[PDB]
Amino acid sequence: IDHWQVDYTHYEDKIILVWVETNSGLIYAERVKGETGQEFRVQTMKWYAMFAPKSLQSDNGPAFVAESTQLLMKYLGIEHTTGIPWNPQSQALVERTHQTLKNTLEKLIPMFNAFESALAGTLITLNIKRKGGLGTSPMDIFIFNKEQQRIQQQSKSKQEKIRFCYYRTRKRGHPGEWQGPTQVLWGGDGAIVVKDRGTDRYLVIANKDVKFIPPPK
Amino acid sequence: WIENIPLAEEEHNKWHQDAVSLHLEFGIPRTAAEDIVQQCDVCQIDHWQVDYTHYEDKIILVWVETNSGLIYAERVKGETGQEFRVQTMKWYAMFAPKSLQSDNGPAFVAESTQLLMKYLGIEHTTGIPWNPQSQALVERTHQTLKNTLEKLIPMFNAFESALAGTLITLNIKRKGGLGTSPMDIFIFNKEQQRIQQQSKSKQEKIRFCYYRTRKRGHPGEWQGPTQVLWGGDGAIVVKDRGTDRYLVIANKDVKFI
Amino acid sequence: NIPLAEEEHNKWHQDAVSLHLEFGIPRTAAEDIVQQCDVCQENKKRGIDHWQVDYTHYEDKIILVWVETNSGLIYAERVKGETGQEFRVQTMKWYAMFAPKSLQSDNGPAFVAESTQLLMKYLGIEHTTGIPWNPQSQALVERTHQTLKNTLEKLIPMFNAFESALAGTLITLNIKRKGGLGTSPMDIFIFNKEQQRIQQQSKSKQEKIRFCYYRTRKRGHPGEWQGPTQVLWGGDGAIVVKDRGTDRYLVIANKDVKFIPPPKEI
Amino acid sequence: MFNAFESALAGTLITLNIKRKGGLGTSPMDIFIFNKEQQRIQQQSKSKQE
Amino acid sequence: IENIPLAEEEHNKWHQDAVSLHLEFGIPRTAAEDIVQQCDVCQENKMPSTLRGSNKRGIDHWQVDYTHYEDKIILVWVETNSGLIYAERVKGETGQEFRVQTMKWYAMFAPKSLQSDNGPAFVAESTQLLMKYLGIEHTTGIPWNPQSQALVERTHQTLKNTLEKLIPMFNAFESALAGTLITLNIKRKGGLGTSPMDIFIFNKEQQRIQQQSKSKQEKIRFCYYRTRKRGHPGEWQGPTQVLWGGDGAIVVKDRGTDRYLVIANKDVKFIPPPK
Amino acid sequence: YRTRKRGHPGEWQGPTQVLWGGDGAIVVKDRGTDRYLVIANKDVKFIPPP
Amino acid sequence: YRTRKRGHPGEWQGPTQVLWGGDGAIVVKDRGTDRYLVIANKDVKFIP
DNA sequence: GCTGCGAGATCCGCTCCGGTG
DNA sequence: CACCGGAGCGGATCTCGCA
DNA sequence: GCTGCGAGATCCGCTCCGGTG
DNA sequence: CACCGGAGCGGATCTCGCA
Repeated sequence: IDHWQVDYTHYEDKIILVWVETNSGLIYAERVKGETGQEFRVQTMKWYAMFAPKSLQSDNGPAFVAESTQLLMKYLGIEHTTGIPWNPQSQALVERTHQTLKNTLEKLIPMFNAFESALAGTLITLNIKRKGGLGTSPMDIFIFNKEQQRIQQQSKSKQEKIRFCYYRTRKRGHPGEWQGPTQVLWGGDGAIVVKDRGTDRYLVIANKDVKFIPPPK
Repeated sequence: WIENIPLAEEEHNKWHQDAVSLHLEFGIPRTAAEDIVQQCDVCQIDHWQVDYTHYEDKIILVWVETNSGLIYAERVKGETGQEFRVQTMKWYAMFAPKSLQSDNGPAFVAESTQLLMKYLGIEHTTGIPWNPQSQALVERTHQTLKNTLEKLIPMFNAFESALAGTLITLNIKRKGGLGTSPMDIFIFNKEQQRIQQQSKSKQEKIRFCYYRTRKRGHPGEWQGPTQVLWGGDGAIVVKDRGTDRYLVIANKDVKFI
Repeated sequence: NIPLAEEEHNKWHQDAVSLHLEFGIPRTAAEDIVQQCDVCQENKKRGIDHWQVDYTHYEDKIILVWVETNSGLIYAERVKGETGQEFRVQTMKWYAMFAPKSLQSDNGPAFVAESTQLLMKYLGIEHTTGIPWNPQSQALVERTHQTLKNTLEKLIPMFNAFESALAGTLITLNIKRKGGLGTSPMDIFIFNKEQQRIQQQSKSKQEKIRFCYYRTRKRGHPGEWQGPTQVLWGGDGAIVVKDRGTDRYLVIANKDVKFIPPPKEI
Repeated sequence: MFNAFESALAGTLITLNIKRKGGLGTSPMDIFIFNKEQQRIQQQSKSKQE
Repeated sequence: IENIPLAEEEHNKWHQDAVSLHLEFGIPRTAAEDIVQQCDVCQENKMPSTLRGSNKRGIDHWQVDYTHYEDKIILVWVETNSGLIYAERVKGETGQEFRVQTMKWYAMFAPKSLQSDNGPAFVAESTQLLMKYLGIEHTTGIPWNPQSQALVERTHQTLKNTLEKLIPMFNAFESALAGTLITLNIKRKGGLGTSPMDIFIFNKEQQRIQQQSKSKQEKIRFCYYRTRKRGHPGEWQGPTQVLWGGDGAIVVKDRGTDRYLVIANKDVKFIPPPK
Repeated sequence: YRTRKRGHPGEWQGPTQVLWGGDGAIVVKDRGTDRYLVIANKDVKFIPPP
Repeated sequence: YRTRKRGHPGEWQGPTQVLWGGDGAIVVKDRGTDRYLVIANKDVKFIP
């Protein structure tokens, strides 16, 4: 949630700053006069007015790696990662979004006078008009995700009781030594969710490999 | 410290509250407070109970709460059914009770009164009070209210004013233990019940969401829908229907619906 | 958390209630920070609880109407006449079942009454008599009277007693009236009261502080005692205090300090 | 504080939609998200309801 | 208790101690002491009699100071735990000479931390970098407080006395200083008649880290703990390892306090090991 | 080792065998009171067993 | 591989051989100063 | 055939009273 | 009913710095 | 985030050995 | 045979003066 990728693109000699959300696919775009760091900072101010982002991804563009831009965006309070496009997970979505937005601009620039109006209409079509599954638009999905990330859920999680348990790792059917104990993140059927103490990664383990620790009596 | 000692003397003369109560209210030593009390020869869930009483040829309707010990009193001309209906409508409007205890008095056994409580949605119980815990508190409040009315009648012009001040003293300033007045316990109970109401209401959601797995950094196709059972930091827990075991998927790879 | 809240305030300039609700700092501390900050004071004083009194006449019945500014909680009761003693009884019942912090009222005879003001000081709550000037208060109180009149006219026929009808209208306006995320005036009144009380509990219990005079040694000659300041971190043998002149953390041997109780004048 | 008047008005919009709020911290943007959330669930069946 | 305002007025006028006022007007002495605390003149003129302490610390935590004997600069190095000392004369207190002496010192022994006063050689940035270069913590004591280095001051006094007693027996002042080092390192023995050098050697043998590293194979058990107030305990707060098990008590660490703590075996329940 | 006594670190108090060694603190047996206490490493003076 | 400064990750570096493998991290040689460096697995992109 | 002592401040030992199991 | 601090009372104990 | 201690000298408490009634 | 110092052993306690 709130993970975004930034990639510069040119359409009809007009720079379009595209913001893509990896999970819900929600898209925002706007005509950009130039790739300058100050203009990108202004666009990020407007986009932070629009939304409530938590994470951001981009390539090694000079405007993105500018020290002033980094300072301003950490003043906003967001983590930054930059590098050569390497992850197909988000790269395929980014490429599909770029192709679809170019096609929709090509479709909608004749009917609309201003290019800004045309790109706004394309954003409308991609975010609200386009639907998937039971008819859920990317903007609907993003709104629901934003609603689901509010405090009173982790408040209930804090209210809930937690238990202790052992765990072992099986390799080729050979059980390992019992490790832990660690917190049971959430109890299930046949298996539970825990975290490895060494690699600090969420792990699921079968209940047969779980030694539930009795609570105090 | 010393700036509050004569002041505390003064409101003790006004109101005759408890030594430890004024101790915690004003930061004044409890030994001094108990010397003040001894020197003062004047002094020396939403469950409710009612017992009529007589004082100076004036019937006073008294509400006694079981857990917090909160009380409410008001002068009533008589024990008539319609009069008690008026005071009990005011009572229900101005508080938020859940259950009520009452004896077999005619104003309580009255069919129209019982219909009024049922219309307002409160549970009305009529019968002889048998619980020693309830009876001891009831008699303590009765004796204390009569004593405090005897204390406060000379200063106050109005008899209703005397009852109002007595209620102030008994429910606002009179505190015990950690200095939590019965009004404070009542407020705490009300806020807690609101807390449980909202917490359970957000509890019955149990929503559903999509998910996908990661292989060597390559994307996996979206899977689901599956119930949203638990959500941690950076990832949530989802059910793999194929293998009948749970998965942990990062937030960026979970489509909530 | 308090210094970071002060930084957030001097950066963004939100309200004291805000700074409280995010950073968890005491409401009194947040209000003190707001007062100290010149930006919030140059352009725009009511605490958690502030009350306004405007009498109304509905169906030729005098009703004492109480309205609160911030949360908006209200209270009403029919009064036989406009006599100062009757308003004194009604106000003392109001104080019996409420815990006000400050009060504002018009130029009514009861509000101006010398005995009423003496009783108000007897209770020990701030009071102002004059024409209300705050646009927030004016709009809220006018809306409250209009809504109360509508509710009375809407609800009186179904209830036998006029006092019962007033009681039902109070129900509808206090507990049944609800908006936003499920916020009612009485809910938020209970809520702000509970933060207030937990703040006094924390301030009274958790903090154990000492103040001290200090001095500096130059060429072996003890200096003149200055301050006093607050012992920020107490330790065996030496203490850590802030010098007001330099605003710097300093370490002084215990042989050059005198221990003082914090409250001093306060 | 801000370099551009556009940035100033953007910040005012941010703080009025988020930072200024009331009650339990109910800002206008939060309650707009809330009533949109209520509207969408019934709008899903509004296709049949219409 | 009603005469407290008059007692405060008398205190403001005359400013006598709380004991006399308590014995005179029959007021609890706590109230009178609080009156003295909240007053001004007595607060300004009271004296801070405190005991403080010394930084004995652990093994290999030393401090040093210079010596002014016969208009000759001498460096004396003092141990705190065992009690060993060592000394050598140097022409001056320059930073480079101090660095050379410290390097010889660290060649001879294996220290861990060093304490010193505000002397320019000790405070020099190059000396601090060199101390960091050898991975040794250097802390500077508060200025104009010789009681911090009272250990080296006491050793200074003893060494000056021994020089007075031994100087005419040798040709060289350096030889006499070495003889005094022998006197105070091998001959000066008390209690069990064991030399500070022997104490230092035994400390090094115990501090040998191979045994400490290999002791990890011992069985480790977990348990809870609670705090007792007026005989009334609290909840069983937090699972922690049994660091050691003794007769009637164990050793546990509280993550809340981040320090070691002891609980009697009565308030301890043993967690069975995996089986 | 030394205890708090009247105030601050006190005078050295008797010989007693160390029970176990940790990082920054050890455990000793109090002869006077017959209770186990925790003492920081700043106030301990290790001695050979005889 | 990339290094983290005050919690901020740096630009990716390489390609370089994997020197010594551990638990949750890898050891790599710095091409500039010619020294081995330890990098967490989250800051390393394995080249297949 | 002469000569260190006492205000001042915390801590503690303690004893009736208290909560406390 | 036994038990431990709580508060009050009383005594025990520390450095310091005066000439 | 920091910090008075120990050589030296008599006296005494004491425990087996002594004189001692 | 009990009793008290006698002598030896061990510990308790005092000022001082170093920087």
